[PDB]
Amino acid sequence: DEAGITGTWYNQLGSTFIVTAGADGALTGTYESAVGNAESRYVLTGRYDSAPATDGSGTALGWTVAWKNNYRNAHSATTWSGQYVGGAEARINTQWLLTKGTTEANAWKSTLVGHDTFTKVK
Amino acid sequence: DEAGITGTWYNQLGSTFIVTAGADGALTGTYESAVGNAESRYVLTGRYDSAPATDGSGTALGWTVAWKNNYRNAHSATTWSGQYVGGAEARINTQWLLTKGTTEANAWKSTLVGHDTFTKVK
Amino acid sequence: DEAGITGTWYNQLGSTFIVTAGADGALTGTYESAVGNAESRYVLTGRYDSAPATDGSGTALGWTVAWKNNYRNAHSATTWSGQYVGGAEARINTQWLLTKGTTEANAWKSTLVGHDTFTKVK
Amino acid sequence: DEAGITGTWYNQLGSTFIVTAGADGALTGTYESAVGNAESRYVLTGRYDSAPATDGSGTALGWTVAWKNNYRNAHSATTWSGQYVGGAEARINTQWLLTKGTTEANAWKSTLVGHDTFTKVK
Repeated sequence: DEAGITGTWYNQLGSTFIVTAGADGALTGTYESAVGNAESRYVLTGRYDSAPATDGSGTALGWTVAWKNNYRNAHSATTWSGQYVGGAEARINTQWLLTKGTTEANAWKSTLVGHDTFTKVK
Repeated sequence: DEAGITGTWYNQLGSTFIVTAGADGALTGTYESAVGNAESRYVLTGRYDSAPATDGSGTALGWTVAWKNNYRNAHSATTWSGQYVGGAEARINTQWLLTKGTTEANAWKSTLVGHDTFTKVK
Repeated sequence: DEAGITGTWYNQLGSTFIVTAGADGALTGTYESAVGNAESRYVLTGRYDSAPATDGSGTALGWTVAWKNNYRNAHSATTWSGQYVGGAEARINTQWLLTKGTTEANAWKSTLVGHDTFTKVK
Repeated sequence: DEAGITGTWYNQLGSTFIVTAGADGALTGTYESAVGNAESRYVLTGRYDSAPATDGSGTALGWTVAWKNNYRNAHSATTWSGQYVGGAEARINTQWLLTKGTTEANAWKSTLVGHDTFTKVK
């Protein structure tokens, strides 16, 4: 699904996920969040299953953004874990974990959890 | 925390996380899981906050492993999201999401969640 | 939101959530899952914020089902954590954790995570 | 495990979980959090598997606290999902989801995720 995954994707929040899937299982690109302490593009890297099952199952993948770029630093990182589902209306369905750097006293509230669905349109 | 993070880490399960932190915020290395449908090393990539807060807060980071290598393919990917906490007994405290490729009918049970703590010894 | 929450709700999977919100913050009712190792209704109990903010924010709530009834026992429990959002198309948006009873060796894979959205129609 | 679960438990944060397990699978009691926007005791309710497997597996359970009592209202609810593990050093190992009531604009950051381990001492 190298060609299926490679390109520009948009989630329900209007964030933009620009990704290249490599033959070797690599994901590289940029992420622009429509929400939160973020502006412009941030580097992302990740991995995907480059030899998925042929039984109609989705293709497992994940990637990370650390929320530091030349404009801002939100001292946090989000990882999206999900699967790519091919077809006429292709989707990447994910769950994510956003961890902020905290003191030990505040570590219990370090991590947000959510879910993003990415499509090729929007 | 380039030097602080770079090296070999072990979690509570006895898994081995070998990572290089780049000056640019990159994480690269390999992961060997002591449990599950895995053998030998798997490629990982991720990101960390290369300019963390100086108020005693941890350093946010995350990384991904897709569970395909030359030995096995478990048609799944795990993302760890966490923070590095420096000091005499340095730790990387994480939460993770493991997504398996599934049919649409089974998508509701696609994702496991857990928590791993990594230390420099063990 | 006692009256707002009380009633029959359906999620994206076609599961049926029948709930009574008490004046005291209690949730009681039954859950019928359209998927998984389940049949018929299971007891649920939970809590909601009975004096929510008046700034347009949702109403926080949660509930638990242990997957044992007179028909089956799936040796597991799901907790839904979310908020009720009132209005013409009322919704309860949730994230959930499903823990299975496991041996210590398998504890790392004990917990599934997902997200369900409940509406008054469907 | 009615007798095994019933009693007073403490987590790693120093929070106090006082619970009665009913013959029917009910959990009732109070929770006092050592951290966050909380003081004194809050009502909890939940469910557990009252007929667990006899193969050495843990006992699945979950419970909810809405963070409103006579002292404070943090417009949020936490659900703990986990398993009870009996023996000389009994434990309840959990993962939790804390949802705050939010506006629709802030719904993406409504939910914290964490993990608490409860023991009979501490």
